[PDB]
Amino acid sequence: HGSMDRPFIFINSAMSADGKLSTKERKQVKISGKLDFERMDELRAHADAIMVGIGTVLADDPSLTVKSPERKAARKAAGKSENPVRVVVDESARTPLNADIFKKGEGLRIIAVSNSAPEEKIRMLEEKALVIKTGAFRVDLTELAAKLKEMGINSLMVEGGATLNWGMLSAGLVDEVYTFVGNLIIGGKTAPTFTDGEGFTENELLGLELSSAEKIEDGILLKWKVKGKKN
Amino acid sequence: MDRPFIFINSAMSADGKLSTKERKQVKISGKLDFERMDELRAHADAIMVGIGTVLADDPSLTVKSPERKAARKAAGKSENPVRVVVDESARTPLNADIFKKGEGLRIIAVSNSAPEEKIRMLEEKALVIKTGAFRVDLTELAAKLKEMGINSLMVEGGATLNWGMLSAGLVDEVYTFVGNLIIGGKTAPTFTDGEGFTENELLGLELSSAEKIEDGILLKWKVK
Repeated sequence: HGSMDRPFIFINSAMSADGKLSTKERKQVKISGKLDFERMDELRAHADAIMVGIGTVLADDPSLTVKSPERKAARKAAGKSENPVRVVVDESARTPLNADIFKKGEGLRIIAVSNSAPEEKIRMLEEKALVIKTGAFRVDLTELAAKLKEMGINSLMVEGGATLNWGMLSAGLVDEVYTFVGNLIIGGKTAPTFTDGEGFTENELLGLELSSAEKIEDGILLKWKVKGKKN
Repeated sequence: MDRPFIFINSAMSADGKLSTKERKQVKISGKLDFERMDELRAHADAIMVGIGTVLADDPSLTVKSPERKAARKAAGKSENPVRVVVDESARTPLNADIFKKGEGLRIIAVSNSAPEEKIRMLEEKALVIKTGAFRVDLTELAAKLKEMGINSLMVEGGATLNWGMLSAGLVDEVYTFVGNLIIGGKTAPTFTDGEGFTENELLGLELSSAEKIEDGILLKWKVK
């Protein structure tokens, strides 16, 4: 609520015991069971916005809607859209026009693109969404986060992918990290992990503090507070 | 045809990395996790590590505590459990710390393709077991270790070996100490690399326990 130039930002992901979001072929798998799904749906309902990378949209085509009719009703009754604002970090404006983000649910859609993105594709996405241009080739996530706060977003749920999570963590933007660790091994050197991208060197490691650990169904939910550069 | 009890033990970051994108070791475990690992090493008959770990970190794989060493010795064991390197092309360095430090049997498991001149050099310092064509045959290796008296085998990592052992169906349990940090990097080694399972071949686990230790948390998983 106070003296930031960005929303409160938290990452929520389900991952395998070896730290994967999906297989080497980037196919989505069952990690969460129902109770973790239920908790995720409650977090979505209390967030002002959900943010996802373009990679996740192309692979999984998620709607990013709140599922429970009652959570939707409650948000509406309190004067909010049924769904929080849905944000795609999409450098080259590749978000498909028939994506499920656009088919399902009421609410504001934002596509954050780079200044290099082809103008013809931006124009097409402007029919269905607000398009924010920032950064040259990589989307400037610090700038994007400023613009979201400025428009009223105070709670921003980052729903993955490996690249986005790296973007947000390496720019210093994340307050907290929630990992539901499921009861499986996925494997694979090229399988997306909870944090990919460039990676930190030994001197720029990001410190965390364990806030809680709670067994849920067949896995365990770990919650971490982000502290900043250890060095 | 038969095998030791096999368990993997590793420290990893919150995002599942063993080290950085440059394969440089970092502080994940604190002292109490170091202590627990040392106790596991002392009760194991053997420790196994991939060649990748030997080249990157050059670990000794010794038991550190003088008292755990003494207790093993008192019970008629070598001070250190048997040290095994899975090393398909016989690249284990001759001045590796596995060979400089401590008493005990060293085994280099190599493939039948490995250059004979290098095998002969390693045979001066260790028992060399040949199996498989290009990849080491881990099922066969595990049979030969059981046969020579090893009933408890600690797998101490490398993203590649861990994949080898898990994808061949050889692992009974998995111990992951999850440290309070983010390492990041698409090319940073994870707790399981290699080929990877497809959506239809995912390896199921059962959570056995979860215990906070210092600033992280130790997860233990039963395989399958």
